Amino acid sequence: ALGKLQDVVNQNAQALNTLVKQLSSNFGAISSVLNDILSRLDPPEAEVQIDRLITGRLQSLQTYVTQQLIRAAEIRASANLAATKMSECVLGQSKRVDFCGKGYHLMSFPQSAPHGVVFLHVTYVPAQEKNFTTAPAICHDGKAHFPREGVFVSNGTHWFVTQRNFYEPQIITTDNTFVSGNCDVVIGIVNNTVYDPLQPELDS
Amino acid sequence: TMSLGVENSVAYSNNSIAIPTNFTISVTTEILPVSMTKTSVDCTMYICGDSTECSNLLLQYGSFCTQLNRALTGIAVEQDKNTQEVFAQVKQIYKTPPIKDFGGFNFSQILPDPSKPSKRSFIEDLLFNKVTFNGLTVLPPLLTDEMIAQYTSALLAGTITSGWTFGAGAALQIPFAMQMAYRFNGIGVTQNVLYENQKLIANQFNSAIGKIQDSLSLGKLQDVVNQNAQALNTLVKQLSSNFGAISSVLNDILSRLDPPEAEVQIDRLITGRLQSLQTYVTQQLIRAAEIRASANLAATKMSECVLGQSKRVDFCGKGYHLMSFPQSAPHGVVFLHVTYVPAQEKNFTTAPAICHDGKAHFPREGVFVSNGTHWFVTQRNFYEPQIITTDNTFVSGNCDVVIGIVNNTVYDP
Amino acid sequence: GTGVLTESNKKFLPFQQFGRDIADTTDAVRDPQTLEILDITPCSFGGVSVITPGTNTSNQVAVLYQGVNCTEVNVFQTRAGCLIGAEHVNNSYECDIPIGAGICASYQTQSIIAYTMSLGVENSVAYSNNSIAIPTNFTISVTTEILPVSMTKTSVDCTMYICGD
Ligand SMILES: *[C@@H]1O[C@H](CO)[C@@H](O[C@@H]2O[C@H](CO)[C@@H](O)[C@H](O)[C@H]2NC(C)=O)[C@H](O)[C@H]1NC(C)=O
Ligand SMILES: *[C@@H]1O[C@H](CO)[C@@H](O[C@@H]2O[C@H](CO)[C@@H](O)[C@H](O)[C@H]2NC(C)=O)[C@H](O)[C@H]1NC(C)=O
Ligand SMILES: *[C@@H]1O[C@H](CO)[C@@H](O[C@@H]2O[C@H](CO)[C@@H](O)[C@H](O)[C@H]2NC(C)=O)[C@H](O)[C@H]1NC(C)=O
Ligand SMILES: *[C@@H]1O[C@H](CO)[C@@H](O[C@@H]2O[C@H](CO)[C@@H](O)[C@H](O)[C@H]2NC(C)=O)[C@H](O)[C@H]1NC(C)=O
Ligand SMILES: *[C@@H]1O[C@H](CO)[C@@H](O[C@@H]2O[C@H](CO)[C@@H](O)[C@H](O)[C@H]2NC(C)=O)[C@H](O)[C@H]1NC(C)=O
Ligand SMILES: *[C@@H]1O[C@H](CO)[C@@H](O)[C@H](O)[C@H]1NC(C)=O
Ligand SMILES: *[C@@H]1O[C@H](CO)[C@@H](O)[C@H](O)[C@H]1NC(C)=O
Ligand SMILES: *[C@@H]1O[C@H](CO)[C@@H](O)[C@H](O)[C@H]1NC(C)=O
Ligand SMILES: *[C@@H]1O[C@H](CO)[C@@H](O)[C@H](O)[C@H]1NC(C)=O
Ligand SMILES: *[C@@H]1O[C@H](CO)[C@@H](O)[C@H](O)[C@H]1NC(C)=O
Ligand SMILES: *[C@@H]1O[C@H](CO)[C@@H](O)[C@H](O)[C@H]1NC(C)=O
Ligand SMILES: *[C@@H]1O[C@H](CO)[C@@H](O)[C@H](O)[C@H]1NC(C)=O
Repeated sequence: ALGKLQDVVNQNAQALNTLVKQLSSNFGAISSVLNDILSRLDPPEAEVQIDRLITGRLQSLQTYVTQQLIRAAEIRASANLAATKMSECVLGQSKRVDFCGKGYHLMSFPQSAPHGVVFLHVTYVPAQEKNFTTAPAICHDGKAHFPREGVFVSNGTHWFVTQRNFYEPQIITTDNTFVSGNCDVVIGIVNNTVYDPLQPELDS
Repeated sequence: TMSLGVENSVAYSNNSIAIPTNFTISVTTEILPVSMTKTSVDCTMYICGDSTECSNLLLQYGSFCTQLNRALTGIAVEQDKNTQEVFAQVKQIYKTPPIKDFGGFNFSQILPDPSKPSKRSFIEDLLFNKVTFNGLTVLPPLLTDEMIAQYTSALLAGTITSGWTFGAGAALQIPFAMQMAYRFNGIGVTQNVLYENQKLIANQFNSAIGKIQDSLSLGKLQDVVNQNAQALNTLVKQLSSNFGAISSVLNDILSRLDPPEAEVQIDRLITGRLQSLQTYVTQQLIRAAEIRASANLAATKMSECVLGQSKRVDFCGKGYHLMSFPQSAPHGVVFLHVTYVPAQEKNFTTAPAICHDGKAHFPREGVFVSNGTHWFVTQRNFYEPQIITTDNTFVSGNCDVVIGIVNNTVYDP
Repeated sequence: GTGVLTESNKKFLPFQQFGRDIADTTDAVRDPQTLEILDITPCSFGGVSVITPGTNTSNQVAVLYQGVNCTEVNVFQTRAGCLIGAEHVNNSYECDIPIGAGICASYQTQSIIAYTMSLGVENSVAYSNNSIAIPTNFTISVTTEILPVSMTKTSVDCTMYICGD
């Protein structure tokens, strides 16, 4: 579960261990211990070997520092991404798909972790589906009616208007649909009746 | 001196608003690198090829060879991961339905062609045709181009038959005309615009696909390929340098000097070649970091541009983004972003509110525009004037407070 | 040199002798005893990769000689290289131990097998111009996303590291 953070810690430890171990390499010198070089050889001779050791160790240090700089750049990119998620995922809700966990994001909770941050993304995922017949619009009195919100469905006998992300059929009314054009334009319009809430009040 | 573009001046005034009366569906092609060549160099063979004495002398320097082999291997594994993140975002390999009655939209150019030896779509074929042994080897990518093609076709089939739903949960079939109605709702243009003009939109989209095909018929990807090839060729060529040694060829030095003497020459060559190798590895690490940023951007676009819809401006094409279609390409991904761009604007006189009986009415959605004699309320991204009524406007406050309120009548249904 | 000596299909011009390659390596040497324009090819080389399931599960392993013909080395040929010790199975599964070129290995019924990864199950969508699937229920799921943020604030006293007092 913690692969990403454990890999970071292991990489840093490996870098340090390699750097320390480099001290023992001869690098072409008679020995990897500086005092042994000083004692065994004369100063004029010892200078060459010590210079070779210094060259080797400086190259090793430079390699370590370059690796550290690159890895720190990668971690900075990760930290910028984490800060962006903290801002757009915890302190708010995000419309960005798959930015804040699979599904339609609801919220997040941050948690600290050694050298990292762990988000718990709470998301809403549709579960069960039913096949319905649908048509873009409904013509009632020669004028097309389109849903204000959600889509039209049919259970095989009657037409209803339901919100897009959750089945909750309701009677089609002039308060749920708006009129635009006539039946002669829309492709796939279907014939039905749109109930008028106002009519019964005036009839009685 | 460069022009910086054409000059323009907007006819701005405190009571003038331009409303678009027509629209164009434009498909733009955005190309992104995703992965690079998986190189691998054996430091021992590159530096001291087949020379036991040279290998022994190199051993002194310690773990330089090991950590170079670790860094290059890390780059290779990261490249495989980049491909995985960018493409393998669909749980289930969908396939397009046998009957392609997508509301008149013709996708045949982007969908796979079964007749080809590799199930790639026409655009993928054009893209593929567009882009073109001493210790160095190339490790083949984990996913062959055929599997990349399968993944892109699955993403595309889901985007066509299920919209964004397959991004959230199980792919929910939905007629393509209604899917575009949803997307038009997303950009703010009421859905009736789509149905009332489905044929025009379909023709515009098909023409856009044809134009993209003609345009393709790839600078960024070729740039990556050329840069990696250049780095490899430089690394290979460095082997010919003397670095102060009598001769670049190690074997000649071996048969030229006694072991004690040849030691100095071999040390000079080893330092030179090791420095060159370190330089190459650092350059590769940095360029691979750049490619990881590019591949992460590509994954983000795939997620928020294909599987969904973007409200982010200019992140997904230039315009009111409608949708996207992925396509593979050698070491990269090409997006066809379908966007809704208004055009054929017209000047109208505007006003922030309208007073009927001392009550100030404001539009629920859309703005008030007059053709000079009458006032109407119209959606902001299209010209659909409608009579001003209590249903289209909500009351608030009174006439005095607002600035620029004009007098009119609000019809009562 | 050490290589495979093979008569060159390319022929040196009568003056041409002892050519080199772009890499500066000896591409071909004209036959000294009897001019034959002999070419040199580096002997096959590659990387050995030990594909092994966790030792706790089993100690059985397979070997991948990368980018070498199986002849040069139960051997299975893959674009990645030659795979020795692994059984080739037509059935596809989810990639477990990636090998390359679409080939993945795993440990299953028990031995090590190599195969082509499936990429996931096939699911055709029942699309049609008047059919829609609208969810009737939902689920609230909590997923974990782990991000590195900082790395150890190391520092090195270069003078003391290089020189031991
Ligand atoms: C929906 O109803 C309308 C009328 O309410 C139908 O329109 C009829 O179409 C036929 C065939 O052209 C004409 O002969 C009739 O005169 C039309 N009716 C009217 C009132 O003009 C339409 O066909 C119906 N569609 C469906 C799918 O049931
Ligand atoms: C909106 O613009 C489109 C094209 O930008 C118009 O469609 C063109 O209409 C002309 C008629 O003036 C035809 O000659 C072209 O063949 C049409 N092109 C296409 C691609 O269909 C459309 O008429 C415009 N609509 C309005 C209301 O102005
Ligand atoms: C979708 O577009 C393709 C090409 O853009 C159409 O295929 C062409 O079909 C015509 C006959 O209808 C042939 O004469 C051409 O040679 C075909 N071209 C290619 C490249 O195959 C296809 O018919 C279109 N389909 C729809 C439904 O519009
Ligand atoms: C502004 O729009 C109104 C609304 O249609 C126009 O008034 C109509 O004009 C047409 C002729 O163009 C007449 O047939 C209608 O009887 C008019 N109806 C009403 C309610 O006035 C008006 O002409 C338009 N003015 C301009 C300058 O475009
Ligand atoms: C809009 O109409 C209102 C009344 O319907 C106008 O208010 C009048 O303002 C004048 C100038 O101060 C007063 O003398 C009147 O008594 C006001 N009318 C009423 C009913 O009190 C207002 O001026 C009109 N505005 C415009 C721009 O035409
Ligand atoms: C809808 O009908 C198709 C017909 O092939 C079927 O496969 C599918 O399972 C149905 N919907 C659901 C939710 O099962
Ligand atoms: C849907 O397509 C079928 C053919 O597959 C056709 O008979 C029917 O009229 C179409 N209906 C609509 C609304 O497009
Ligand atoms: C609006 O008026 C300005 C006045 O300069 C004119 O330039 C512009 O073309 C007009 N708008 C349209 C859509 O014609
Ligand atoms: C707009 O500005 C003009 C002056 O440029 C002024 O006469 C007019 O009253 C202003 N109208 C509104 C609604 O602000
Ligand atoms: C390997 O060698 C065999 C015969 O020795 C040959 O048939 C085959 O094509 C070779 N394959 C490769 C990849 O070199
Ligand atoms: C896979 O099936 C083919 C026939 O399609 C057969 O020739 C081959 O031997 C099978 N694989 C194995 C490992 O037997
Ligand atoms: C919805 O699903 C939950 C479990 O996921 C279940 O307890 C509940 O009864 C379901 N609701 C309906 C109406 O089936």
